[PDB]
Amino acid sequence: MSQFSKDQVQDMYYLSPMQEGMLFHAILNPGQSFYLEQITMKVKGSLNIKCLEESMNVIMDRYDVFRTVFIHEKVKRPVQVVLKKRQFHIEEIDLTHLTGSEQTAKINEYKEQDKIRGFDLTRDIPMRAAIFKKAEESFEWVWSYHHIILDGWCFGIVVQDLFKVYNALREQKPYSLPPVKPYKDYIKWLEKQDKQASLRYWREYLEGFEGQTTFAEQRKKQKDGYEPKELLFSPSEAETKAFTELAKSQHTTLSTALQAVWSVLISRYQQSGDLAFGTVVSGRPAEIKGVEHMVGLFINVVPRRVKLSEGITFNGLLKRLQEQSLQSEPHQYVPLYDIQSQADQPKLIDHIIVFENYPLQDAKNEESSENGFDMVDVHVFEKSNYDLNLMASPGDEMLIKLAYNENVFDEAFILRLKSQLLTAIQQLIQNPDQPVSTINLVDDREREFLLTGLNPPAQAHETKPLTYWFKEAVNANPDAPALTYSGQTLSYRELDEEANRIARRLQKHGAGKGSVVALYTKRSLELVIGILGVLKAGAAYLPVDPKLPEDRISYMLADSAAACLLTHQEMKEQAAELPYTGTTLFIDDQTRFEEQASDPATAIDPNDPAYIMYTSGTTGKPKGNITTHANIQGLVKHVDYMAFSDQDTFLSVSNYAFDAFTFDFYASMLNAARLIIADEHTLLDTERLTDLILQENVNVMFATTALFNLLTDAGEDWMKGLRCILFGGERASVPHVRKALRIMGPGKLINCYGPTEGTVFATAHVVHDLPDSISSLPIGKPISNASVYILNEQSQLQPFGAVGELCISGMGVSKGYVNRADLTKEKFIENPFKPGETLYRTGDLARWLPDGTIEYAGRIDDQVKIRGHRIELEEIEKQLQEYPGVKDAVVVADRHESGDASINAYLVNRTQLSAEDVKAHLKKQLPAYMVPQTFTFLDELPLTTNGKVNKRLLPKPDQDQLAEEWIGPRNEMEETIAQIWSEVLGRKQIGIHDDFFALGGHALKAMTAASRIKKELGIDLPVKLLFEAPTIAGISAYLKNGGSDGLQDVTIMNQDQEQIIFAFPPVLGYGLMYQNLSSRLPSYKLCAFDFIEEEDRLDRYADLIQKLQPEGPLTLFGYSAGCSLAFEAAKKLEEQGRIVQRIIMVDSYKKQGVSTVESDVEALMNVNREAVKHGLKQKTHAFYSYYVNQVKADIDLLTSGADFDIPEWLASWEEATTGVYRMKRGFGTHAEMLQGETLDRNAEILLEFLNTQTVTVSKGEFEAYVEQKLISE
Ligand SMILES: CC(C)C[C@H](N)C(=O)O
Repeated sequence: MSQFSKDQVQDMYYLSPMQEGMLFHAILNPGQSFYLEQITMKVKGSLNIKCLEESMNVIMDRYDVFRTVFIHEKVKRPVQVVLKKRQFHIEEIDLTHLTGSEQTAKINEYKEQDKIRGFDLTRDIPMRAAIFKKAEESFEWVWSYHHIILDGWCFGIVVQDLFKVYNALREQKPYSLPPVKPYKDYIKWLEKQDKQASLRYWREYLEGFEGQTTFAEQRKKQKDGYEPKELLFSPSEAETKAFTELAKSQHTTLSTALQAVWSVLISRYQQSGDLAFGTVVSGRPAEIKGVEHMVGLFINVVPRRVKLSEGITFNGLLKRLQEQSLQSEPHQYVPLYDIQSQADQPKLIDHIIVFENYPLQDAKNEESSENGFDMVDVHVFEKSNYDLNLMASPGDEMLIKLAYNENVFDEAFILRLKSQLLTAIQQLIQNPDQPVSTINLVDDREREFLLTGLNPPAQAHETKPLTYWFKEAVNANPDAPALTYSGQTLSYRELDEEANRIARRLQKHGAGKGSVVALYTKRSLELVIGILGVLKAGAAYLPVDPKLPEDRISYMLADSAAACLLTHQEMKEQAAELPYTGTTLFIDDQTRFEEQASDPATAIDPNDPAYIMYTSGTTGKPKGNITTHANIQGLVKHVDYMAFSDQDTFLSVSNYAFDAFTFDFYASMLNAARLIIADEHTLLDTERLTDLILQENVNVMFATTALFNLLTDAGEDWMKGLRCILFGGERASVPHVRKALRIMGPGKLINCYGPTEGTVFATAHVVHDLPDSISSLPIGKPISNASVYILNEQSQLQPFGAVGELCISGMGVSKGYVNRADLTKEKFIENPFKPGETLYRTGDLARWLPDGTIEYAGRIDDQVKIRGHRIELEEIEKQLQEYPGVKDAVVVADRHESGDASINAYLVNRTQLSAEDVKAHLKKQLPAYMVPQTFTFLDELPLTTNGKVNKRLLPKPDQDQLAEEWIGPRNEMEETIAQIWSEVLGRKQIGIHDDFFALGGHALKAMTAASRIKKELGIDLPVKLLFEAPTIAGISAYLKNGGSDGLQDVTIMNQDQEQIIFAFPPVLGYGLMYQNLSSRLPSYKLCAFDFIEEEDRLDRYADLIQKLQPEGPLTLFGYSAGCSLAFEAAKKLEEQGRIVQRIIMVDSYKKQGVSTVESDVEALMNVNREAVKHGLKQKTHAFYSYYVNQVKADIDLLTSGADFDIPEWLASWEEATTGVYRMKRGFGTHAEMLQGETLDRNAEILLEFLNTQTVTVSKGEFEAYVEQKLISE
């Protein structure tokens, strides 16, 4: 039964590793046309097919690979066997009698048979060709070959030779082709190499790589499936020349150039200079002297890792890349999945870059003069393997293609990427010696959009001291209440006078301009009078928090140069033992009334200091920021983030040492509102706060985020009378904001973000929507006098949507840090996009959302990438702080001699919680990659001087904590699937977290194991995808989250309505079909199931609908075989106790008995001709089979429009129900009922049933329903 004899054998040899993998893929996963290439060539002209066949047979002799077949069945290592002679035939077909469309349809038909047919590498010639005659000089030509013996590059050499021969033979002319070095020579080379050394090289290359999701923030996560989509573009002719000429003067490939510019582009999307992507390489090693003319498999996809060192330029980068290209050459035979199997990274590479050496498309279509025919078109079949592919081929102006999965990426994004690539190509090559980090990558349209389009408008209005704005508010209505504390209220008049008095006494004692005045007040009326007096005297105030330690005050005193100190009397221990030999004056003091209650005429410059408050940033001692009159005008005047008025009553709950208070005081007092100052003991006390709010009729308030959440958890009454609630300081807690929103309504909650150095907040998000699918609350849009720029480290504008350092400019930017020119120069810079202005570098990370609001991404100094996931280390810290009974906790990240980082948690507690207590909590609270790897317990954390944060050197964690609990199969599933692993790897005692390749696994077994689940004791799953899923847990994850029937698998349509219907599948077995029916079901939400092939499929639906709808009247559906399924379903419902309102059968009847299996599954698929097509036979085979071999629910049948004679083994449902068996006649025969215009007539009727409409309700039943739906809230 062997198809060949020993005589036929000319030679034999072993397979390249790549080949070897392709072969096994084939054996185990045939039909999936992974390695089938198919090139269609549109040929216009005269074609001697006979001569072309003969010419193909010459090529057949010329190249061993075409006479090669493979042996694998019973043999330790597979073998390639070259045969002496194989005769090639071109299937010739005439379609001249058909229409254009008909010809096209037939050819598309041949192609699809061809794609599923594949090759049998045991026997077939691994290439075939069909030629279709469309008209007299019009042909379409379909070549097909298996990748196991050729790559695209080779293919062209073959076609070139085919045509020299072709042209020679048809003119009866001699010819000569050069000697061809056999593919066997590459195998010999390959056999001289050390596979483990090559593996080592890659492992070292990728050592310490922290992984990458390219364009992570732009990716859509919605349902799977590839939606192929394409964007063709090219630079200018000039741009292409300078590009091309630069690659040469630097002596590198066009390919390497392209990858250099790409690296810089993704550099700006990944927040990183350690970068990776796939590249296709020639696989043709220098050391085989004529390697460049051999024909067979060489090309390979391999990873490129690029490290953009500080200051690296383009030419530096080119050098870098060309250099490692060489180093890699001897190792390109290693299959990518072996490169990954030892790597650390699942998502190692994400996307790939191709510069097709010389495309089959562009190269082949040249001079019909010699060939006698024109190849008008060429078209290769491309298998969408990555979600984004950059591909380029040379030309006068270079042809670039971004080929992508639009289920993942928006065309809008691929469009921006295009223009950023084009800008990249220009700027990089124009400026090939500048640090790459310095190059600009945004076009003018985008640059304008980002700077101008995303920021507020330019405003005229400008500038006037606070004293002036205050005079405005006072003159408005002197009798209006201005200030209140503990009952005692003051009018704008009274407050003004008490402040003029204080402004004069100050001015007398030599405060004036250029000095700082130290406030030392507990919250009181005086506090506020102090502030005004200081401003009115032309000075700057320094709030001193009475609760601070003596020595932190003494620092602030000296540093600020505070010439004077202004106090209280309940603070009469301003003596205490501070000390302070400066002048100190009380506004307790009754001697104040001696001076005038008119103000002085204190000429003030807006840009002069208004105040100083210190913050902790400069790890060590705290730093004073200088805030300005004009600064403060920016926050409160000419701003359209809502408007405050004479009619508002503010409550200040913010300590006057923090610039939240500057909002409290200035937003009220400069809009003529009432300011209520909460007493010290009310600040963090939600009951007092709620009462003060209630008794004072407060309508506006700023709370820290912690207080806001605190209040929100305590009660609702406090918020019910508020018209506006600002909060900020930490990341908004969405659950809490969602709670506030529902009580308060939209336009009320405002989330505010800002460093001190930007004066309180630079952006604000007024909450209106709160989408159920909401990760983090935006920090919104800049306030009217501020600007925001998302920049890289070198002040380059990031792509719209990329993460970068949030920088601020506009009126709010402070005059910098007291006595510290070094720090000011570091954080504060000249605004590159606006002469005259200053830019503050916040240290925070952010991106613009598509809506122009801003999403906060954490601190630069608090980031860690794990498994391609940017992790914010403060988000895990806060989860530890909240865990009942915790006290302190910090999290460091470190890597060893590699770059391969991990996260250690540290906790002080006592002896309350054991080590794993904390781990159990985070397990489900936080995602897996954010869970710390150790949990060292301390009495306390080290500090270093003024250190809320700690002396980083905590102890290197104890390694017992690396040893964790072995967890063997949890269920009967994993046991049997751990059985095959055990069998395959030949190793006992495997836990569900053990690595397959770490256990001795490799290429074949990874497949061979995924095969044993694929039938032979199993149930089928992706083969080359245990490299994907190396842990049994990860594969239980793949097949429970994305396996069969669950949250994703059984189709849903019409989501944001309500009224559920529960469909059942037709004979073919898939709910995807009623998708086309869902449209004509406008109000009803659909559950389109699949067919479950198991005998106890009964209980699976019993579990499914119980989840999807727990109680009430149930409505089932069934078309075709889905009927007797849906009946054998409601019986169980009401057997297990669940009321079914009604069922709607559609042209299918009762099983009153029983009556070939595959041929009629094929014959009925022949009246119905991978994701939807792969498992289509073996499921339809079983459901069609299941078919051939009472309930309380009302049944409604919609019958065919065609007449019908009933079998004895079929019958009406009349008997099969106790209730109303109503029924109607539809339009269309059994097939066409649920497709086309016939479906749309059958729809209206399906209402009539579901409609019913009359459905007479009782008054008690109606009222109750109403009050029921209401209480829901
Ligand atoms: C976010 C900013 C408004 C800062 C403010 N001082 C706060 O407590 O949140």
